[PDB]
Amino acid sequence: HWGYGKHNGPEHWHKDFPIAKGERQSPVDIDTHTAKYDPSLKPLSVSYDQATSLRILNNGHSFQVVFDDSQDKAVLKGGPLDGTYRLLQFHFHWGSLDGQGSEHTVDKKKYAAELHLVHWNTKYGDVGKAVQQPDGLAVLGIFLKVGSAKPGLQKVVDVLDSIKTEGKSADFTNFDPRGLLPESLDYWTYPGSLTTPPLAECVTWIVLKEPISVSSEQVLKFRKLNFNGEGEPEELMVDNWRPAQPLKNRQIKASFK
Ligand SMILES: [N]S(=O)(=O)[C][C][C][C+2]1234B567B89%10B%11%12%13B85%14B%1158B%12%11%15B%139%12B%1061B%12%112[C+]5%153B%14874
Ligand SMILES: [Zn+2]
Repeated sequence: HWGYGKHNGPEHWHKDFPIAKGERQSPVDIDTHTAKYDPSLKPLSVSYDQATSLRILNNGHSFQVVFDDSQDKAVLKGGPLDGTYRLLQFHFHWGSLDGQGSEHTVDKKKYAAELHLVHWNTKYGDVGKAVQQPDGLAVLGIFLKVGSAKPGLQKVVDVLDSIKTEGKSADFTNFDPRGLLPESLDYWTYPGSLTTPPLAECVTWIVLKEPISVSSEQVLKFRKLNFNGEGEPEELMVDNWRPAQPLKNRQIKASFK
């Protein structure tokens, strides 16, 4: 039932998923002046050399690129994390225009889009078990601004015409997610949740300070995706972002001064 529209969007989700009003919901606004530099935080370790992408999929909340998570091939460690987190998939959230689309905001600034690389804690064995734990998932969030093209995104862009409508997938092997990362691994971190149903409070968020630049042509191709299935009335897949939620009793920590 849930989506991003007037009658099924974020303001409705709490009816099916009451944790939507919980104590550690995501996304949030990152107030840069309030976030505290924490010298005890470690550099983030992103080890994607052996990543094995499998498929690209439209699921009617985004498109995702899925990875083989049956071994420690593409793992996130260090930073605020204890233990090892396997990359399952990445996906994006984006807007109808360049002034909105991100889920996290920075001093209330919205970016054109936000990339999420979703990882789960190997100590829970599978992602379904991991979502039931407060330290089950680590999501690496990366902001997208519009300017110069991101060459490492183009392979993704070019297959989106083949997964237009909900239910469509394609082979998407040999994709290297290192090509989506900014130079700096400077980050903010806080305890939060999935930003889609089931909104489980299972995520350590790691949001990079440095955005990547993508071209207008690249983001335009995101906006040609459809929320609907083939044969149903066409609804452009745009504005698939949850707004910032109350910070409540949480501290956002910065890895950098
Ligand atoms: N925007 S987000 O918080 O990264 C949630 C992405 C969708 C998920 B949630 B957890 B399991 B549940 B299933 B898998 B895992 B995360 B990916 C899909 B959905
Ligand atoms: Zn997401």
